[PDB]
Amino acid sequence: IKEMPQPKTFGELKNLPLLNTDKPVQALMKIADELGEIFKFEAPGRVTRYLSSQRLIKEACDESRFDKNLSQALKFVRDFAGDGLFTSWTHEKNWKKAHNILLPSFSQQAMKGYHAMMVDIAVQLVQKWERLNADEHIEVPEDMTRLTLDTIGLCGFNYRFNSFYRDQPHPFITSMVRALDEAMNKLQRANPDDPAYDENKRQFQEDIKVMNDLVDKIIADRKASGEQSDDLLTHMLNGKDPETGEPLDDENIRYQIITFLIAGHETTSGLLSFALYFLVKNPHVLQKAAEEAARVLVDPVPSYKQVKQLKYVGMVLNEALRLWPTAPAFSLYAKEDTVLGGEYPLEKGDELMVLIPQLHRDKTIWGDDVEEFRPERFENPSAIPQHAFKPFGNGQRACIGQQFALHEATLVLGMMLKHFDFEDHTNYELDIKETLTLKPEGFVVKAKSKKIPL
Ligand code: HEM
Ligand SMILES: CCCCCCCN1CCC[C@H]1C(=O)N[C@@H](Cc1ccccc1)C(=O)O
Repeated sequence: IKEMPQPKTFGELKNLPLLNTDKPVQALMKIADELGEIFKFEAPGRVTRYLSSQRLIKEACDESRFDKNLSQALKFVRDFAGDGLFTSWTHEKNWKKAHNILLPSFSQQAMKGYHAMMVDIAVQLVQKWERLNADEHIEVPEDMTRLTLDTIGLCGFNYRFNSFYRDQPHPFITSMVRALDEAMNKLQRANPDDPAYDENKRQFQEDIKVMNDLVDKIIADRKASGEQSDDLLTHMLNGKDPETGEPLDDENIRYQIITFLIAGHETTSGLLSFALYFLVKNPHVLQKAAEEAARVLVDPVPSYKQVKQLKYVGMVLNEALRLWPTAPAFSLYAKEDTVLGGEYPLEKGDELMVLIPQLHRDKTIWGDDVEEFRPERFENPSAIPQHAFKPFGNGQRACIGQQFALHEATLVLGMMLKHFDFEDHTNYELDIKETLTLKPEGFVVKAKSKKIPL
C-alpha cells in the first residue's frame, strides 16, 4: 500500500494551473515521465489519478471493476453532443439502445456499402494534389480534415460539405469547431463564472443553435422526401433496438449525427496527418508501404477487397496510433471499492484517466526502441501483451467507428502512396496542436505525381 506521487501545487488551486497551457496532454505526458506510472491530480472540488503503465491500465480495462466516466472535457462536449454514444453514461437507456441499433451500421460488413462514397472523396483529394503547380506544397492536416469531414458527411447523411471547393469551412463546421474550442477552454478556468467569460457563453449558445438547426432540418428533410439512401441516417430512421423494440427519437438521432461529425473532423484526420509525418521522417518505411500500394492497388479505383490486402499500410496506421494516439485519453470510475496493482486502494466512484500516449511508451512492453517508428511491431497481435495498445478505448465503450476510420485511412493512405512521392521540403519540426484531439500543426510536404491515371 504505497502513497501516490502528485505534481507541484498552486495553493488553493492545487494542480489546476498545470492545465493552463495550449498543450495540456503534452504537459501531463512530461509529468508522467517524472512521476511514473500513476499520479494524483487535484483541482478545487475534484481528484483524478493519471495512469501510464500497461501494468495498471490492464486492471483499469477490467469492465467488472471499472466503467467509462465522462471526463470534464466530455461533460462540456455533452452540452452539444447530448446523450449521443460518445457522451452518454453506460447506464442511460439511450446508450445501450443506440449501441444495439448502430453496431450493424459500423461493422466490417457495412464498410462494403460505404466504400464507394469513401472512394468519391479520396479521388477528390488525389485530383486536388495532381492539379497543384510545380512551386506548390500541401497543407497536410488541412487537406486530411477536408477529406475526413466530407467522408462522414456523405456516409453519415448523404450531405456534401464540398470541403475541397472551399478555403473557408462550411458554416456548420465554423460553429462545431468554435463549440469544441469553448468546451476545451472551459477546462482551464479557475474562475469560470467571471463576467470576462460572458461573451464566450453567448457565442456557445448561437453555435449550438446553428448545429441543431442544420442537423434537425436534414432529419426533417429526409423524413419528408421518404428516400432510402444507404447512409447512417437511413439506418437510424428505420432501425429498432432488438431489446426494447423501440427506434431512436429525432433528438437522439441529431446527437448521434453531431457526434459522428465531431469524430470525422477531429480523429481520422489526425491519424492520416501523423501517419504521413512518420512516413516522410522514415524513408525506408515509406518505401515498403509504397511498394505494397503499387502491388495491391492494380485498378484505377481501389476495391473494398484490395483495401483489406493493404496489410503493411494497416501496420503503418497502428504504429502512428501507438506514438500519437489522436484521441489521447479516456476516463474510468471504480464500480466498487477495489485495489489497483496491489498498492493503490480506490473507493467506489474514484476516477482514473488513461494517458494513452504514455501507455504506448511503456518500455517494459515495447523495448528500448520505443520512440522509433517500426510498423513491424504489429506483425503478430498474439505477441502484444493484453491492453498494451488502446487507441480506440476499451470494452463495450470502445470506439464504434474503429472499422470505419481504419478502412477510410487505409484506402486514402494507399492511394496517396500509389499516386505520389513525398518530400519533407521544410524539415518539419513536429508541433502538436490540441483540440478535442491531437494533430500536427503547420505540417507541409511537396508531392511529385507518379502520373498514374485515375
Ligand atoms: C482514428 C480515428 C478514431 C479514434 C482514434 C477514435 C478513438 C476513440 C476512443 C479512444 C473512444 C473511447 C472514448 C472514451 O472512452 O471516452 C472513441 C469512442 C467513440 N468513437 Fe471514436 N475514434 C476514431 C474515429 C471515429 C469515427 C470515424 C467515428 C464515427 C463515425 C467514431 C465514433 C465514436 C463513438 C460514437 C464513440 C463512442 C462509442 C460508445 O461509447 O458507444 N470514432 N473513439
Ligand atoms: C478524444 C477525447 C479526449 C478527451 C481527453 C481529455 C483531454 N483533457 C484536456 C486537458 C487534459 C485532458 C484531461 O485529462 N482532462 C481531464 C482533466 C481535467 C478535469 C477538469 C478540469 C481540467 C482538466 C478531464 O477533462 O476531466
